[PDB]
Amino acid sequence: DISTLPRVKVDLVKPPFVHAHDQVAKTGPRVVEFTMTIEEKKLVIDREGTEIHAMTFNGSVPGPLMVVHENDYVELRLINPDTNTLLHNIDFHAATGALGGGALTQVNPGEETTLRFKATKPGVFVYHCAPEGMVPWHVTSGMNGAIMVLPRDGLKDEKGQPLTYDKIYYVGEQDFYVPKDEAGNYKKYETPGEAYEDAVKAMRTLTPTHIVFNGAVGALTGDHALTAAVGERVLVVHSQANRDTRPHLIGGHGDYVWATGKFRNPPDLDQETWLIPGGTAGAAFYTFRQPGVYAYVNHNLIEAFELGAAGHFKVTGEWNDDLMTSVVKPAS
Amino acid sequence: DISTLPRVKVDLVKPPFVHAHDQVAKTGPRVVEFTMTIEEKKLVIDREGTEIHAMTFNGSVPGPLMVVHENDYVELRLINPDTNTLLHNIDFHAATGALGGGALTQVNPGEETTLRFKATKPGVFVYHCAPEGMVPWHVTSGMNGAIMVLPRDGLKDEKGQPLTYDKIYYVGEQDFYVPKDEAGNYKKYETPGEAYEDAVKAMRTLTPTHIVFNGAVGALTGDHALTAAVGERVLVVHSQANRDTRPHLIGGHGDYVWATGKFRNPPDLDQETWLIPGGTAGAAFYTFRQPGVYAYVNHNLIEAFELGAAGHFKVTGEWNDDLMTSVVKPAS
Amino acid sequence: DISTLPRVKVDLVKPPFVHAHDQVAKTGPRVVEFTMTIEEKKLVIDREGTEIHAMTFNGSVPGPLMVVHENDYVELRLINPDTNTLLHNIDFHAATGALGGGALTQVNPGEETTLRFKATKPGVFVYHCAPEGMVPWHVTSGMNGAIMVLPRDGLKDEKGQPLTYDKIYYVGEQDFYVPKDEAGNYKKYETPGEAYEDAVKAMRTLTPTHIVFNGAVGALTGDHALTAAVGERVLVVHSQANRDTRPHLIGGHGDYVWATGKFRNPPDLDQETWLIPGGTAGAAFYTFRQPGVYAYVNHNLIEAFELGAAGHFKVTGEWNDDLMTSVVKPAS
Ligand SMILES: O=N[O-]
Ligand SMILES: O=N[O-]
Ligand SMILES: O=N[O-]
Ligand SMILES: O=N[O-]
Ligand SMILES: O=N[O-]
Ligand SMILES: O=N[O-]
Ligand SMILES: O=N[O-]
Ligand SMILES: O=N[O-]
Ligand SMILES: O=N[O-]
Ligand SMILES: O=N[O-]
Ligand SMILES: O=N[O-]
Ligand SMILES: O=N[O-]
Ligand SMILES: O=N[O-]
Ligand SMILES: O=N[O-]
Ligand SMILES: O=N[O-]
Ligand SMILES: O=N[O-]
Ligand SMILES: O=N[O-]
Ligand SMILES: O=N[O-]
Ligand SMILES: [Cu+2]
Ligand SMILES: [Cu+2]
Ligand SMILES: [Cu+2]
Ligand SMILES: [Cu+2]
Ligand SMILES: [Cu+2]
Ligand SMILES: [Cu+2]
Repeated sequence: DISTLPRVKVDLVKPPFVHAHDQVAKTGPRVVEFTMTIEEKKLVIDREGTEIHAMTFNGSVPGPLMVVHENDYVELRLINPDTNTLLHNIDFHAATGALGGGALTQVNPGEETTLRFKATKPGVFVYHCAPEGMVPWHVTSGMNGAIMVLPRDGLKDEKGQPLTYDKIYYVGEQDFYVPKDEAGNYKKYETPGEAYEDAVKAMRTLTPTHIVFNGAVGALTGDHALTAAVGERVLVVHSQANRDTRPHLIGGHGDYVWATGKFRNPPDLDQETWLIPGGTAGAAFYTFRQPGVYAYVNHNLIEAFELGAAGHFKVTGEWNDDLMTSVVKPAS
Repeated sequence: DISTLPRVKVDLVKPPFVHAHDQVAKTGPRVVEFTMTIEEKKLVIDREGTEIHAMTFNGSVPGPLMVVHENDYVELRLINPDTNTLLHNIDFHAATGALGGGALTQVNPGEETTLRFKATKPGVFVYHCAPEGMVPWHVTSGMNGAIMVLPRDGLKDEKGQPLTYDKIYYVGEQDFYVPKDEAGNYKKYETPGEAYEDAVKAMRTLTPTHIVFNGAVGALTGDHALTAAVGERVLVVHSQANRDTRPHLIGGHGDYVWATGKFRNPPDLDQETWLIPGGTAGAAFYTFRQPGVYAYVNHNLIEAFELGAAGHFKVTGEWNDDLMTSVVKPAS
Repeated sequence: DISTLPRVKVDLVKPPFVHAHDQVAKTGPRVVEFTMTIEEKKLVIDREGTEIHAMTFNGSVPGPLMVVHENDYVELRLINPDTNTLLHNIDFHAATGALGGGALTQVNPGEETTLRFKATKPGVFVYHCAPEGMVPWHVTSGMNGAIMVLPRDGLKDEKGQPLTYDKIYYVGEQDFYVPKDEAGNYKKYETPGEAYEDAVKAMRTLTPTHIVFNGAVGALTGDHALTAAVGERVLVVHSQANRDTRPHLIGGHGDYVWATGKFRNPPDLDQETWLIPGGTAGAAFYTFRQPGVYAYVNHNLIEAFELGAAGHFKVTGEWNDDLMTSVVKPAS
């Protein structure tokens, strides 16, 4: 009887940060309430000033990470304001039935809807927009995110012992297909609808023009680098709603990795690089052992360093010479 | 002594259906006899009427699924009628030696051959044509299928308890590379041999023009949608002989998945999407919990919705509001 | 106290062969000393005489396989002679900190450096060059290899019983992006630096022109085919520093496979084909059961047979008719 369950309202935060939550459930099953507003907006995606008409959940690419526990109910109020121009909906890979909620959430500009589903399977899962006839266009314009459904007793290692993270980040990786004129210059459009047939043609090449973390080349660098300290346990959730990726922490490892993101399976240990298939979210747990700058990349290094799929961690603490040292510094 | 073993003759059926078989072996080891006839035929692959010269086992793309048990012998009579124009053969990834049988099965038009091999490893496996010097051309013209070698005691879950399916379907996914003229229009040819050098050039782009299930855009829709009922346990075998794919059931999950298709390994649990590498068959087990239409796709959504890699399930039964419900239907 | 540990100097050998080592460690932890010299050289990569300016560790593509045990220290002397023109460095995915050693190993022509790191995680791992601003160019010009860190008690199967190999080979798979003029002819350059902007443009297509094993189309064929005997246990280490691959032994299997190469995980059993993600090394163990020629390929068969990613094994011994036999040889 759902009306007897506690309700809790969560305010979402912008990626790569994640809203507050408990790893081990401190209550019984709850109805967890979320609100997202759809925003179509112009986004500058690279250093050259290339602009696209992005389609977003809550103003960001990716959409925010939602966190619940196994056998909670998720109740999402989805708002499509009349300042938008397109029909949108939402499909949760975490959910069972009705195209993951897609069939029940079709909202025209000026409409809203509220969907409830039971989170029956633990793991990280993609969510994305999926309107009839225009699915890849919405998804590859940025309209995707992820949801984490934790086991009620938190994460476990391959021997079933508790794994507790100190920090959690969400990296959403996005393949964009910006249309090009004859010479290879990127085209510009006044509205999302103008771009449609050119977008379809660009998509059919299967060759992205940009592949980015958190919505732009360089978004997770500088003042926006991810941070940690030596000794901290970090969980990095990574999603790709459309195309395969192969994350790698340069200078580190994935100590425990759920590459296809489903926590009832034992983690893979000591990964250098792992494959997250398009349409999947994965999670990797690492304990930092050395300070300094780390690069977190898609390890197709062209996709990383030429197309944009690279971010940074900045890690503070003590250097350990037993793990690595320069014996003879570069010299003639 | 093989002559003392029972022989059983199996008549194959057209994909996505599968010939009758027992999950748990009701006899000792047998010699299982199959016959396939090679057919080169014109195939219309999309809604626009694009035609290719397909190269098929038994008239279909994919070729039919063959089902045996571990330590059966498979005896295949392979016929290449004199109405064909090309040399063909067959390579079974299930088999050991002689290029998977490829070295022993080279048949010119007007010839036949009979190969026997022992099915020593349990799993789903690709089979495909592989003639010297023209391997990818035959395979990417449709000349591939799969064989399932069941354990003698049937399938097991991650804890070694029996898993029994009520229905089984075979989805063969095919990447086609249709040659294009200068402006991007698909070319037509009178015979398979005319297309050869143009086919090689189209293949070398590594960019398929079409990616389809069961031989055509829309083949597993409408009257040809896959069917099931709420509560039924369905095994979906999926093969890709040349290129990676990432299957996803829209509105469902892979409850138990052997993504690389080999049943001595424990299944992965609760998959949203899984990667089947090119040259592999995989299998996913799901119990339907909600009625309605489901889409089964390659979750590179461009490959799905623009290039053709999407089919439907139509599921009958009772709707469960505890799993999902519309709380507030789309409204102003 | 590292100064009290034994030191052992290893001389590396050319791929696909591997330097001598013990599977089960016969000593306590050691400092293992290696020397590599960087060589920029012209390489002919295909039958047509296409030449590139390759960037190599120790004169080969891939660089040599280094073999140590878990909790050894690796001390690498890296030499960049003044006959080279570029700055190089080395990143070990096996190592922890400083971009895998990349931040500490930047050597101009005429310089050398010595790096030490502790091999804390068992597995096969990529190493590659990674200079600031030119990472994918160096890697896709051939500047990558692998290192194997064995458990001190050798390899184990899925039940923890010893697995011992009789022979070990290293297959390095390389994606090249040779720039093309307007008509599609490959361009030639006097020096590595001349090619830079054309190389970047060719890389951004994400479409390799060649994909090769051991540095050239046909390199592992003929007199350079890999060899084994019926009954031998062979470990094949395979690396791809930039792009996914899907190895397959034509006529065989992967009996035990670590597709992402990390030995604390149980192996996958009975694989037909497995996916090694770009930026990863994997390892597959097979016992040969039949004599003859086998082809070892990337099972995107276009990449294999058109772009170059195919090699051969030649296996001697006795034919077993119980596993496979021609019942009726091809006839009218
Ligand atoms: O700014 N609207 O796409
Ligand atoms: O946009 N309706 O709340
Ligand atoms: O789905 N493309 O990796
Ligand atoms: O092809 N996926 O990077
Ligand atoms: O080790 N980074 O490519
Ligand atoms: O899907 N389990 O990582
Ligand atoms: O119809 N023969 O390709
Ligand atoms: O085609 N010979 O039976
Ligand atoms: O092999 N291409 O996914
Ligand atoms: O690249 N395979 O979809
Ligand atoms: O959830 N289907 O893309
Ligand atoms: O290959 N086992 O899914
Ligand atoms: O031969 N030097 O690139
Ligand atoms: O190149 N210095 O030894
Ligand atoms: O990273 N390309 O398979
Ligand atoms: O896309 N990797 O072959
Ligand atoms: O079975 N070789 O493609
Ligand atoms: O990464 N273990 O194969
Ligand atoms: Cu949308
Ligand atoms: Cu989806
Ligand atoms: Cu054929
Ligand atoms: Cu094959
Ligand atoms: Cu270099
Ligand atoms: Cu790397």
